[PDB]
Amino acid sequence: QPLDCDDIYAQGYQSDGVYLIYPSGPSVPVPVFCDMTTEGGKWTVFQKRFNGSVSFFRGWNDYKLGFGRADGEYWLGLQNMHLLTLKQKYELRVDLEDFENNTAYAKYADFSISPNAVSAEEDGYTLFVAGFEDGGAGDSLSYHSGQKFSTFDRDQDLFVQNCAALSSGAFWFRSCHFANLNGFYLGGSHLSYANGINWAQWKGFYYSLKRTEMKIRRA
Amino acid sequence: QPLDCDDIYAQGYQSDGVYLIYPSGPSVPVPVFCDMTTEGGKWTVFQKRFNGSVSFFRGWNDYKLGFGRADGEYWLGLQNMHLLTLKQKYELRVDLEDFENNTAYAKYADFSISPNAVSAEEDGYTLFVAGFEDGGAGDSLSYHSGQKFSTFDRDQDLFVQNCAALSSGAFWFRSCHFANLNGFYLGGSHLSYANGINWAQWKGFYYSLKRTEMKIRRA
Amino acid sequence: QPLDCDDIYAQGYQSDGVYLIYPSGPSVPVPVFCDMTTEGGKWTVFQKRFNGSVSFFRGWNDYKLGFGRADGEYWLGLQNMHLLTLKQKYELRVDLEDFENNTAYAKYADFSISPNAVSAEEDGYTLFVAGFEDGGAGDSLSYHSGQKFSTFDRDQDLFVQNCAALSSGAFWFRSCHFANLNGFYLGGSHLSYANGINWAQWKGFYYSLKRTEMKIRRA
Amino acid sequence: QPLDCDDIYAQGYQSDGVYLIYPSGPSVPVPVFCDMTTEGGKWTVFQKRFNGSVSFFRGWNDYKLGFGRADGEYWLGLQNMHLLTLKQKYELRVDLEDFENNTAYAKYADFSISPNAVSAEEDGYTLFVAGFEDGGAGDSLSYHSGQKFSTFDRDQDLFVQNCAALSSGAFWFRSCHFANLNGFYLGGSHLSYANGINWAQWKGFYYSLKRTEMKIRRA
Amino acid sequence: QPLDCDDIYAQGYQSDGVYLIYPSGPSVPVPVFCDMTTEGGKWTVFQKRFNGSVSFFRGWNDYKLGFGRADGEYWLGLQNMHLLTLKQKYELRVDLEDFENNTAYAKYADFSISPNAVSAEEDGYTLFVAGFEDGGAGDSLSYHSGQKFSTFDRDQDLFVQNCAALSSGAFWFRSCHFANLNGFYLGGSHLSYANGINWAQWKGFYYSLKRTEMKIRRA
Amino acid sequence: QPLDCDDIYAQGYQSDGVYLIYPSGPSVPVPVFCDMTTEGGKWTVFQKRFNGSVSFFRGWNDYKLGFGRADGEYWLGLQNMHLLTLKQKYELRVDLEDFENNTAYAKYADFSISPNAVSAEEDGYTLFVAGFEDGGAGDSLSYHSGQKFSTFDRDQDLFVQNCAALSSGAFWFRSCHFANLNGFYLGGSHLSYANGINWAQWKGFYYSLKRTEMKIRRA
Amino acid sequence: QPLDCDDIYAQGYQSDGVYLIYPSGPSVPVPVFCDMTTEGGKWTVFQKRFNGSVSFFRGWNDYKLGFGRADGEYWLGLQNMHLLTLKQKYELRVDLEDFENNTAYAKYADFSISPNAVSAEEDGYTLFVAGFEDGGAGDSLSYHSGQKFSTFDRDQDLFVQNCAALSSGAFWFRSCHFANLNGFYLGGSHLSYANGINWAQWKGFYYSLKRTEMKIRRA
Amino acid sequence: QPLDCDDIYAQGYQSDGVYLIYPSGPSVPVPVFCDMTTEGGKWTVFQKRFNGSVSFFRGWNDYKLGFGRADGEYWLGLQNMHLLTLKQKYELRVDLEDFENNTAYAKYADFSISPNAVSAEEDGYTLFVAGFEDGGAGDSLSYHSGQKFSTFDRDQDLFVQNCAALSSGAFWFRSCHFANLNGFYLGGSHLSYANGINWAQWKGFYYSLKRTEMKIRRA
Ligand SMILES: *[C@@H]1O[C@H](CO)[C@@H](O)[C@H](O)[C@H]1NC(C)=O
Ligand SMILES: *[C@@H]1O[C@H](CO)[C@@H](O)[C@H](O)[C@H]1NC(C)=O
Ligand SMILES: *[C@@H]1O[C@H](CO)[C@@H](O)[C@H](O)[C@H]1NC(C)=O
Ligand SMILES: *[C@@H]1O[C@H](CO)[C@@H](O)[C@H](O)[C@H]1NC(C)=O
Ligand SMILES: *[C@@H]1O[C@H](CO)[C@@H](O)[C@H](O)[C@H]1NC(C)=O
Ligand SMILES: *[C@@H]1O[C@H](CO)[C@@H](O)[C@H](O)[C@H]1NC(C)=O
Ligand SMILES: *[C@@H]1O[C@H](CO)[C@@H](O)[C@H](O)[C@H]1NC(C)=O
Ligand SMILES: *[C@@H]1O[C@H](CO)[C@@H](O)[C@H](O)[C@H]1NC(C)=O
Ligand SMILES: *[C@@H]1O[C@H](CO)[C@@H](O)[C@H](O)[C@H]1NC(C)=O
Ligand SMILES: *[C@@H]1O[C@H](CO)[C@@H](O)[C@H](O)[C@H]1NC(C)=O
Ligand SMILES: *[C@@H]1O[C@H](CO)[C@@H](O)[C@H](O)[C@H]1NC(C)=O
Ligand SMILES: *[C@@H]1O[C@H](CO)[C@@H](O)[C@H](O)[C@H]1NC(C)=O
Ligand SMILES: *[C@@H]1O[C@H](CO)[C@@H](O)[C@H](O)[C@H]1NC(C)=O
Ligand SMILES: *[C@@H]1O[C@H](CO)[C@@H](O)[C@H](O)[C@H]1NC(C)=O
Ligand SMILES: *[C@@H]1O[C@H](CO)[C@@H](O)[C@H](O)[C@H]1NC(C)=O
Ligand SMILES: *[C@@H]1O[C@H](CO)[C@@H](O)[C@H](O)[C@H]1NC(C)=O
Ligand SMILES: [Ca+2]
Ligand SMILES: [Ca+2]
Ligand SMILES: [Ca+2]
Ligand SMILES: [Ca+2]
Repeated sequence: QPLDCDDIYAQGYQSDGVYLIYPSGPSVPVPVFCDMTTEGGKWTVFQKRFNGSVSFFRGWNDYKLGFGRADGEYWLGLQNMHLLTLKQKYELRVDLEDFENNTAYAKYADFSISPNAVSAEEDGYTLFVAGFEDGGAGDSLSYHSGQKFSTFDRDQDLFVQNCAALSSGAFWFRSCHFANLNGFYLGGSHLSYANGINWAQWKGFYYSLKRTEMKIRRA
Repeated sequence: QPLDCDDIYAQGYQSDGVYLIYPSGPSVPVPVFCDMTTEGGKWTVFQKRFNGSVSFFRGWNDYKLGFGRADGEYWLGLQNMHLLTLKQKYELRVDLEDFENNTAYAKYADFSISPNAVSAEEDGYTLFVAGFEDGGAGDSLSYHSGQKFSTFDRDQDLFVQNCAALSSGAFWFRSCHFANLNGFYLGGSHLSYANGINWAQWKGFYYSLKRTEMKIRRA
Repeated sequence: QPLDCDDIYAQGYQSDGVYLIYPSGPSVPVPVFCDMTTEGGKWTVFQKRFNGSVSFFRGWNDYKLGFGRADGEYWLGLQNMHLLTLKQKYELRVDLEDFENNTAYAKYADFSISPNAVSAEEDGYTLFVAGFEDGGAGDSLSYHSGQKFSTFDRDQDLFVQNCAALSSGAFWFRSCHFANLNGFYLGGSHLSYANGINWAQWKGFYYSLKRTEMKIRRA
Repeated sequence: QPLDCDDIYAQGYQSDGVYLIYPSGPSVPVPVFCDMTTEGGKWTVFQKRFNGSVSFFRGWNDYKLGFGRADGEYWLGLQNMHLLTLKQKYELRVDLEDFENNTAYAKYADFSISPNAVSAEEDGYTLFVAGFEDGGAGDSLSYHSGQKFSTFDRDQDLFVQNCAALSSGAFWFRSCHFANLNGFYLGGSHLSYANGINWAQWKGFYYSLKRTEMKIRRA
Repeated sequence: QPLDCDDIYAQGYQSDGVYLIYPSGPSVPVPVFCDMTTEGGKWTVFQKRFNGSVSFFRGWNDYKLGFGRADGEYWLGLQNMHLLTLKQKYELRVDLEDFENNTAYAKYADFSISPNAVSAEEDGYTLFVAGFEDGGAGDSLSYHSGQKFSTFDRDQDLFVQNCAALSSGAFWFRSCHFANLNGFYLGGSHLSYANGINWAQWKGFYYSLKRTEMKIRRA
Repeated sequence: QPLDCDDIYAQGYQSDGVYLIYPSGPSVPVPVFCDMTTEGGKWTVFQKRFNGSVSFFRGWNDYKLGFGRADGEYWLGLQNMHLLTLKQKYELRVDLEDFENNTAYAKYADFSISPNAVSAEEDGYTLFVAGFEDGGAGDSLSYHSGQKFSTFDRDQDLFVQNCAALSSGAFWFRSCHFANLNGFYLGGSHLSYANGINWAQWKGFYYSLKRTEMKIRRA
Repeated sequence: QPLDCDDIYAQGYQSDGVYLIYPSGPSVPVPVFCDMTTEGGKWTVFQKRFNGSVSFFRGWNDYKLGFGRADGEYWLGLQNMHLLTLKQKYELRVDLEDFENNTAYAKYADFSISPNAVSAEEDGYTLFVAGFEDGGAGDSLSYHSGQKFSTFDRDQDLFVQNCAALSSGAFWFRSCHFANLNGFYLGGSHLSYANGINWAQWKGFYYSLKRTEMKIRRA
Repeated sequence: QPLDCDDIYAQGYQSDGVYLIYPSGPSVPVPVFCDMTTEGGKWTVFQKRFNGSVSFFRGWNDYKLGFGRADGEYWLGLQNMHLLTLKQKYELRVDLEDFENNTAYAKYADFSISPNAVSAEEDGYTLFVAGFEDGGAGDSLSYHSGQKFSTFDRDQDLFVQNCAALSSGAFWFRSCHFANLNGFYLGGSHLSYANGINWAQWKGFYYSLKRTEMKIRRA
C-alpha cells in the first residue's frame, strides 16, 4: 500500500490532486494533497493556508489528530507525521508568499519528529532540522529544534516564569519569541506584536503573510 | 473479504437475508441486511422501521457506533457508513410508505459523508447529495447537504439563537425546519407540529409515516 | 429589620423605589422594588419585564439564587420567596399589558411555596394558589399548583414519555402545555406555537405580551 | 425562640399540629409536628408513616438534610436531631401498630446521637440508648448503639465480607440482621426475609407493620 | 491461526493443557484451557471454580474483559465469547459436582450471545439457548434467555421496583430469582437464601456446590 | 461593631496600624490596614504593593476571597468590598509613585461595585466611578466602569475574537488595552508592551511603577 | 457566651471535664476538655493521645475540621484554633511522657496561627512561637514557625526535589526532618527512622512516646 | 517481521545500535537497543542508566507505556515486555557497576511477566524468576516473584498497615524492604536509608550505584 506520495508517483499517477495514503496499516487510510509540479513531483503537504476560512486556534487533541479539509486548508496531525518519519528518511521544504506577488522559500536537508523515542507522545513531538539551504527566506527554524510542541491549554507555566503573558500559539517554541505560521489571519500589516502569520527573517514582526505551505520528501 | 452487499451478490449468494461485511479490516465483522429483490440486488440498508419497538431518541455515542438488531429495526452507524463511502462511490435510494396502503420513493445520484476531511469526526459527518430523480415523493434532502449532524445533547446552542425551543432530533438540519425520519413513532395523524416520522414533500408536517428504509448502492 | 415592603411602608417610607429587605437574617440584605402606588402600597415585586435586555433562559442555580438588576428586569429567587412565605401569610397579584395600550390583571387570595416541607429544595418548590378573583385576564394558574418547578437542564425525562420534544422553559408545569411568562421575547405576534410570553386565557397561544409583573402582599 | 415542642407547650399553645422550631439559630426555622395528647404533651416527632405514599429508599444527603412533609410522612434529618440532642438531654419513645387493630410501644430512658464528638459527621451519627422500659413490644434497640448510620451507597463494603449480599437499608446496624423500620412498604405478610417495616421482638421477620412513629421528650 | 480448541484438535495436538487462541485477529492471543478428555475432545472452557481463591464479586469492566488465571479459576470475558460465537455455530454444556462425590450435567443444543446485534455492548450481551437434553441436572437456563447480563454496579433500578433489595450478582436475570453459579463461595450448606453457587433444579436454594464448569463446542 | 476604618476613627483610636472590621456579621472579623495620616484619617485600603514578594497572578477564587498579609501586600477581596459598598456610600482615592522619587494621585467622587444587583456574583462585580478630580495623574478609570471583572481562566473567549492573544490580567477591561495595576513586577523600564504595573496617563505603556495603593472613604 | 476555658473558669465552674465553647458565633458550639488542675486552671486542650485507638493518618479536610472524641483522643481543628487565636492573645504549653513513668514539659510565651492573614486557608495555617522556657524537654519548635501546615495528599512536590521519599505526616515542616507528634503509634522503641511519636530533643529519633498533650492559655 | 534482537541477529545485522522491533503487529514498530557484543549477541535491553538526566519517578501510565530515548536512558514498558514474553521463552541477565571502577553481574534461568493470565493488567504484571546463577552480585530477585508491580499512586494502602510511611518506588515489592534499581540518582554514598539505586547483596543499603542494565535473551 502507498505510504506517501512517493509510491503514488509510481504506478503512473504523476498528476496533481487528492489521493490516499496508508501511514498506520492497510486499514483506515488518509486523504492528502500531493504537489507533483514544482521540481520533480512528490512533495507531500502537511499544512496549507490561503484565506481566513478555517480557524487555527484549536487544542492538543486537534493538533494530535488533525483537522481541516484536504482540498482547502488543513493540518495533517502530529501522530501521522511521526508514523511516517519513523519508518523512512525525509527532507523538509517551506515556501511562502506575501500580499503583493512576492515569493520566497527555504530548504532543510533533514526533518524528523521524536527520532528515537520509545513513546512519542511522552516526549512531546520534538523537532529536528539540519542542513539549511537558502532560497531568499532565511533560517528561522534552526534556532529551534530540541523543543517540544506546545499549545495554549497545555503549558502556560514555564512561560509565565521566564517571560510574561500567555503563549496562545501552536509551534516549537524555544524562548519568549512568539512568531509562527500557526497564528491568527490578519491583513497585510498590523500594529500589534507578533501574533499573525510571521516569518521574522523575511518580512519582520509586523507583517502577516498571505499563503503558507510546508512539504516533505524522501531523500 | 466482502466490503458490502455488492460483493455479497457475487460468489453466488443472491438472496434476501442477514450477511456479514468487513468495513474496518479483516477482523470484527458487522451483520447487516441486504435487500436483493427490488431492482438489481445490492441495496445495502442502513436504516429500518416498521413498528414502534426500538426507540430512536439516543445520543451522539449511539449514533456514532450504531444500535438495533439486524433482522428488525436498527441504525448502522455514522462511522461505518463513512468508512464504506470513503473507499468507493455509491448512490442513495429512499423508499417510504404511508399508513393506509400507499408507497413512494426517491433517488439521488451521488451520496457521501464527509468526502475529503482529514478527520471525519471533527467535521461533524456532513452530508452531500446531488442528482435528484423523482419517483413520486419529492425532493427533501437537496435543501440540506453541507450541514453537519446534530443531536439533543451535542449542540443545542446555535438553535436557541436563530429559532426558539430545543431540537431533540437526529438528522442533518439547515434551519428551523425540524422534520426528519428519525423522530417519534406516532399514529396516522397528530395535532402537534413536525415531531414524528415526517417527509415534508409527500404528506406534510402533520402525518407520521408507517415504514422507512434508506439504501445505498455502488454506481 | 424590615422583612418585606410592609415594614418599609412603616417608619414613614411611603414612596416608590429600590429598598433593602432582610429575608435570611440581619446580615446580607437584598435590594428589591416596592410598588407603593396602585391600591394601598406594599406590593413586593419578584418579576419584571418591559423589553428584551436581560435573557431568561438560565438554569437551576440561576433560578434558585436570582439574577438581574433591581431597577430593570430581574427574578428574585425561589430561595428568597420561600424564606419570605415560610414566616408570614401572603397574597398574589399578576398584571400584564400587550402591545397597544391594552391592560388586564388577575388576583389570587393565597400564595405559598412548599408550605409544610422539611426541606424545600427536596420537594422542588411547589406552587399553591386559591381564591381566584377576576380582573379581565382569566384563571390560568389554578389548573397548576401541586406541580414542582422545572427547567431545561433538570428534568427532560417524563416530558419525553407523556409528551414529545423538550420543555426548554421555567415554570410550574402540569401537562404538555408550554405557555408561561418566562419564555423568549418575541414581537407582537409569532407563527410558532407557545414559546413567547403567553397568557392563554387573555390573548391566546400566538401572542407575546409587552410587560409582565408579579407581586405579593400580606393579608 | 422555641427550640422544640417542650417550649411550644408553654406560652399557652397546648394543641396538636404543625409548629416552628429553631434548632440552628434565630433564622431559618423548620416546621415539625408535636403530638401533645398522649401522656403529658411534648413528644417531638422525627418519623411518621401510615400508608405508602412517600418512598424511604433515599441516600446519605437526604437522610442528612431531611425529606417529606410536616403533615404527612417525613424524616426530620440527622443534622437537626444531633443539634437538638447536643444542647439538652432527651428520652426516646417508640409506638407501633400492626395491621389488624393491635398496638404496642416501647420506652428508653436516654437518647443521644454522637454525644461527645468534635465533628458529628466524621463519627457517623452513632446511636446511644439505655434504660429500657417494657410496654409490650420488646427490646430491639439495646443490641445496637455504638454503631454508626449506614446506607446503600455510603458503606456497602464491610458487609460483603462478614455477610453476603448488599444491605440497602437506612438504620444503625450491628450484624447481618437487616430488619429496621425504614424499609419498604409491603402488605400484612410477605414470603421474603426481613426487608419491610419489621420490629423483630413483637411480630417477627415475616410481618411488615402498618404505622410507625418515633418521639423524643426532655427528661 | 487457531480460533478455538477445534483447530487445536487438528495439527496433532490432542492433549490437555493451556493453549493459545486468536479470537480478535492474528495479534494479541489469549490463553485458554481445552478439555480433550470427556467425549471427543474440543470443549473450550469459559468458567472454572474448585475452591475459594479468586473472588467473583467484580464489576462490569472485569466481566467484559475477563479475569483470573488459566491454570486455576478464571472467566474468559463476554467480549471474547461474543467474538467467537459471532463467526461460527456452537453448542453449550454445563457439568457440576457437589461436596460428596456426586455428579450431574446438562446439555443445550444452541448457544450464542447477541446473535444479530449491530453493537453487542449496546444490547447488553443477551443469552440464547435451545434444545435442552437432560443428564441428571435439570433445565434451569431455558426460563432465562432474552435477558441481558447484569451486575451490582450497573442496574439496581428496575430490581427495586419489581422486587426488593439489591441484586449483587452477575448472570442473566429474568425475575426476582437470585440463584446463579457466580455467587459467593460457601461451604456444603447455608442458612441464608440463594447467595452461593446454586443450581435450583438439582439441589435447591440452600446448597452451594463444589465445582462448576461451562464449556462450548462447535456443532 | 466597627464596619470600616471610619468607625475605627471614633472611640479614640486615631492611629496607623492593622485593625479588625466586621463586614459580614458580628462573627468572623477580617484584619485590614487603615492609613489615618494623609488628609483626615479613614481611607480604608484594599490594595498594597511596594516590592516583589507576593505574586498577583491568582485566579477567580483568590480574587473573590482575598489573599496576602495585612502588614505587607494584599488584596481585600471583591466579596468584602461589595458587602461594604452595598450598605454605605464611599469615595475612591488612588495614589501612585514612580521609581526615582516622584509621586502623584487621583480622586473619584463616587465608588461602588455592582450597585443594584440581586446577585452580585452573577453580574460579575461591575465597576462604577464618576466625578473625577485631577491631582497630576490623569483619568484612567472613567473610560471603564460598566465593565465586569475578568481573569485568565474565567472568560478568555470574547477577547480572542475582537483582539488577539489572551489577557492574563485581573481588572475591569473595556477593549484591547491591557494595562492595569494588578500586573507583573518588572524593573523601571521594559521593552515589552503593557504587561506590568502601568498607569497609562502618568507615564505610559512602557514603565512599571514602584508602589500602588487604593483607598476608599465615606462621603 | 464562653469563648474558651477562661470564661468557663468564671461563673464558678472550676472543675475538670467536657464543656462547651463558642468559637464561631452563638450557634453550633463545640465540646472540649479543659484541664483545671495543673497550675491555675484554664489550659484548653487541642490534642491528646494515650493509646492506639484513633488513627491519625487522616487528610486535609479532617485536619481542617477536626476529628475524634472529646473524652478520649481528638484533634480540635485548624479552623477553630485560628478563630480562637484571631481574637485574643494566647500562650502555648506542651507536656509529654515516655513508657516508664518519666515526665518532661516545655513552654512557649507566644502562639498564633496565621496572625495577619486576610484569608487563613490561602496562607496555609502557618506557625509562630516565641519566648521558649525550658522544663526538661528542650526546644524543638523554634526551628520551625513561618512554615505552613502540610499533609500526605496536599504537597508531595517540593519534598521530592529537596529531599527524597514522601512525607506522609501532618505538622509544620521546615526541612527534611520527619519527627512530629502526629505519627504512627509504635511501642517503646523501633528500628525504623523517625516515623512514630518523636520529640528529638528529649529522647531521640528512635523512641516513640506514650502520651502527648498540647494546650493553650490566655496571657 | 523481527520480534526482538534475536531475529535482528539474523539477516546479517550483527552490530551494536538502535533497531526496530514488531511486538504488537506488523504496524507501529518500536525502536530499541540491542547489545550484540557481550556473550553471543541478542540481549534485548529494557532498562538503561548511566547518569542523572532522565527522571524515573513517573506513574502507572508511564511505566505501562514506556518513556525515555533509545540511545540514552529509557524504560521499554510493561505492556511490550509482557507481549514479548507471552509468545516465546526468555532468560534474564542483570549487570551492574559501582562508582569507582568495579563491575558485577547476575543471571536467572527463566524470566516471564504474568505467565498465564487472561488479562495481564488485572493481574498486576507479576514477576517470575527461577534458576539463579551467581556471578559475584548475589541473589536479590528470588525473594520476590509472585508479587505485583506497585507505584506511589496506585496502591499506597496495604503498605501503611504492615509497615510505616509511603513507598514512592517502582518495582516488585515483597515486604518493607524498599531497595530497588528504579530509585533516585544520588552520589556514591548517602546517609539516608535505601532510597537510591541499591542492590542489596553486592554493596548494601547505603550505596547508590553508577550504571544499571537489564537484558533478556531467548533460551
Ligand atoms: C476561502 O477559500 C476557500 C477555498 O475553497 C473558499 O471555498 C472560500 O469561499 C474562501 N473564503 C473567502 C471568504 O474568500
Ligand atoms: C500582483 O499580480 C496581479 C496579477 O493578477 C496584479 O493584478 C497585481 O497588481 C499585482 N500586485 C502588485 C502590487 O502589483
Ligand atoms: C414489532 O416488530 C417486531 C419485528 O421483529 C416484532 O418482534 C414485535 O413483536 C413488534 N411489536 C409489536 C408491538 O407489534
Ligand atoms: C390496505 O390493504 C390491506 C391488505 O393487507 C387491506 O386489508 C386493507 O383493507 C387496506 N386498507 C385500505 C385503507 O386500503
Ligand atoms: C431596555 O430597557 C432598559 C431599561 O433601563 C434600558 O436600559 C435599555 O436601553 C432598553 N433596551 C432597548 C434595546 O431598548
Ligand atoms: C398607545 O398609546 C400611545 C400613547 O403614548 C399612542 O401613541 C399609541 O398610538 C397607542 N396605540 C394605539 C394602537 O393606538
Ligand atoms: C396516603 O396518606 C396521605 C395522607 O396525607 C394521603 O394524602 C394519600 O392520599 C394517601 N394515599 C393513599 C394511596 O391512600
Ligand atoms: C379493626 O377495627 C376496625 C374499626 O375501624 C373494624 O372496622 C375492623 O373490622 C377491625 N378488624 C379486626 C380484624 O379487628
Ligand atoms: C485453591 O486451589 C488452587 C489451585 O491451584 C491452589 O493453588 C490454592 O492453594 C488453593 N487454595 C486453598 C485455600 O486450598
Ligand atoms: C468421596 O470420595 C472420596 C475418595 O477420595 C472418599 O474419601 C470420601 O469419603 C467420599 N465421600 C463420601 C461422602 O463418601
Ligand atoms: C519585600 O517587603 C517585605 C515587607 O514586609 C519584606 O519583608 C521583604 O523582605 C521584602 N523583600 C525583598 C526581596 O526585599
Ligand atoms: C531619591 O531619594 C533618595 C532618598 O532616600 C535618594 O537617596 C536618591 O538619591 C534619590 N534619587 C533620585 C533619582 O532623585
Ligand atoms: C484506649 O483508650 C480508650 C480510652 O477510653 C479505651 O476506651 C480503649 O479501650 C483503649 N484501647 C485499648 C486497646 O486499650
Ligand atoms: C511506673 O510506675 C508504675 C506504678 O503504677 C510501676 O508499676 C512501674 O513499675 C513503673 N515503671 C518502672 C520502669 O519502674
Ligand atoms: C547524561 O548522558 C547523556 C547521554 O546521552 C548526555 O547527553 C548528557 O549530557 C549527560 N548529562 C550530564 C549532566 O552529563
Ligand atoms: C577508575 O578508572 C579510570 C579510568 O577511566 C581512572 O581514571 C580512575 O583513576 C580509576 N579510579 C579508581 C578509583 O580506580
Ligand atoms: Ca504552552
Ligand atoms: Ca424539566
Ligand atoms: Ca443490575
Ligand atoms: Ca506535603
